[PDB]
Amino acid sequence: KTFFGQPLGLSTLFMTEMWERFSYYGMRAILLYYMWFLISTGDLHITRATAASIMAIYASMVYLSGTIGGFVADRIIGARPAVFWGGVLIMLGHIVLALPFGASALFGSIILIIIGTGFLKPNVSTLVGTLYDEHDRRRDAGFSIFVFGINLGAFIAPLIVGAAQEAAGYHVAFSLAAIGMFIGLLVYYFGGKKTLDPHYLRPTDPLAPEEVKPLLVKVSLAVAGFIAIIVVMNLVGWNSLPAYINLLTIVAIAIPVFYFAWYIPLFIAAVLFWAIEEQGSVVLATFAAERVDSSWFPVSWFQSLNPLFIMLYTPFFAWLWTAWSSPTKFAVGLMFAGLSFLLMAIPGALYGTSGKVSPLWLVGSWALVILGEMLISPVMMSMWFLSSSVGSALNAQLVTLYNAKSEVAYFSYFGLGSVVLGIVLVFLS
Ligand SMILES: CCCCCCC/C=C\CCCCCC(=O)OC[C@@H](O)CO
Ligand SMILES: CCCCCCC/C=C\CCCCCC(=O)OC[C@@H](O)CO
Ligand SMILES: CCCCCCC/C=C\CCCCCC(=O)OC[C@@H](O)CO
Ligand SMILES: CCCCCCC/C=C\CCCCCC(=O)OC[C@@H](O)CO
Ligand SMILES: CCCCCCC/C=C\CCCCCC(=O)OC[C@H](O)CO
Ligand SMILES: CCCCCCC/C=C\CCCCCC(=O)OC[C@H](O)CO
Ligand SMILES: N[C@@H](Cc1ccccc1)C(=O)O
Repeated sequence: KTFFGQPLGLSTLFMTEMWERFSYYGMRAILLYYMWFLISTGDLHITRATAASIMAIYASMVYLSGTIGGFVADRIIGARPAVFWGGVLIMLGHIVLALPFGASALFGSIILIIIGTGFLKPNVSTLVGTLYDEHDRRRDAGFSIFVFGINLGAFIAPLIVGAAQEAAGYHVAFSLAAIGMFIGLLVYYFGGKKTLDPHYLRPTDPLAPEEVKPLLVKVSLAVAGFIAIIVVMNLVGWNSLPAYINLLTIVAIAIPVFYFAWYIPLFIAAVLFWAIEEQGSVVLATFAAERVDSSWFPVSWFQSLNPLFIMLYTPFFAWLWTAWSSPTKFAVGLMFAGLSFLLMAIPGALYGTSGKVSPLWLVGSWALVILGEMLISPVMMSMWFLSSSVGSALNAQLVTLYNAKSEVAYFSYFGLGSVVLGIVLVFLS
């Protein structure tokens, strides 16, 4: 009695992440459109460029938060309660958007989700490994099934939430995301008791008595330093929303710069790929709503194409690895990400940017970037959240450059630059 050949505990962790990814991507599939709506009603006083910049820096902070989440669970609270309380905060984040608020609830929702995802995301993957004794062949297979559940929830979420939004408005749609996380917590709590090791109800590497004080000093200096900057920024007048976004961008990018100051192309190639891939929920989401002949279905459903192609490619790629150079899998994967943007430059160049084009352009675009991602994933998970975070931090600046007038050039330059650097890697490798 197994779960696809794996310990039964995988089933609990499978579903738990599926429903968290459901709540997360269901929210993101309509959040940008929700901000557009708040702007159009005059409730939210920002530009569409800023709203899209917020989408990118949001994702950046979510993964940056995931970089330290493992530490807090391993040393302080425990992996199991970290997942639970992380899920609680996430559920609360979606509840906030379900309340009859407008722009006033956005910041609170963002913070709750960032902190919550930071506790849950790295620790649920940690718990997956705990199912396996140290040297097991099943381990690789078990994680792969786990990734499938992640993309499963990411697939059905834009379909369900997006349709719900179209029918019953935004607040109801955000509530379904909250319900999704609630389902995950239910399964996780009761399913976890049956299987999961009681060992991870407590931290596995608890702080030694002499470790507490220097840790306290470290976090206090950082918070004080971060507070000092914000204070200084306000005195000089750099206190607009884009000014804060810039600060977060600088912070997110400074961290790896310093980490290395204390693999470089491999990390850069990862950052650039994730930047392109993460723009599917921002730039491609904008393009879908403005340039696509899609009047017979919710435009938010385009967000399902990314996890759809992942689920479609994985059985094929499972062959390739058994059918027959780690840096080269980054070199080519980045070229495919660049080709996906080059493809998007075509309909605007051929038909102009004023009208509407086929949805098949987006399908082809995602088909290429996911093809790139298939090479990326097989090639320190805290660093995995880091390259992802910087890529999104880069997006927070680049994404603002995108509009109907600049569409063709935007896709062309970043499409070409990505391919070139993929070839630059070919020469270096
Ligand atoms: C919210 C929906 C789930 C039902 C929970 C009911 C109990 C209320 C509060 C319990 C909080 C304690 C946290 C439990 C925990 O660390 O999670 C471990 C899980 O694997 C099983 O214990
Ligand atoms: C290890 C991490 C430490 C690195 C932190 C470095 C931060 C130093 C300075 C950041 C403040 C500048 C960002 C704010 C800003 O310029 O806003 C833009 C403003 O011109 C918009 O009108
Ligand atoms: C690997 C080869 C696959 C085929 C791809 C070749 C096509 C790539 C780019 C061609 C774009 C043509 C679209 C029309 C165009 O650019 O004309 C614009 C300009 O002449 C009019 O103002
Ligand atoms: C691994 C798969 C690679 C994907 C290749 C990229 C696909 C190339 C072109 C896709 C869309 C072509 C247009 C189809 C169409 O029906 O045109 C209608 C018209 O409205 C065009 O805008
Ligand atoms: C590298 C990221 C650090 C961020 C963590 C945020 C938490 C800040 C302070 C929490 C530390 C307090 C925990 C101390 C503790 O419970 O252990 C002391 C006992 O001697 C051991 O059980
Ligand atoms: C085999 C995979 C897909 C192949 C993708 C190849 C596409 C490469 C470039 C496409 C777009 C070329 C640029 C067009 C351009 O800048 O013209 C300007 C427009 O006339 C208006 O700005
Ligand atoms: N699509 C990925 C996003 C991600 C990238 C990198 C690290 C962590 C998460 C997921 O849901 O898991």
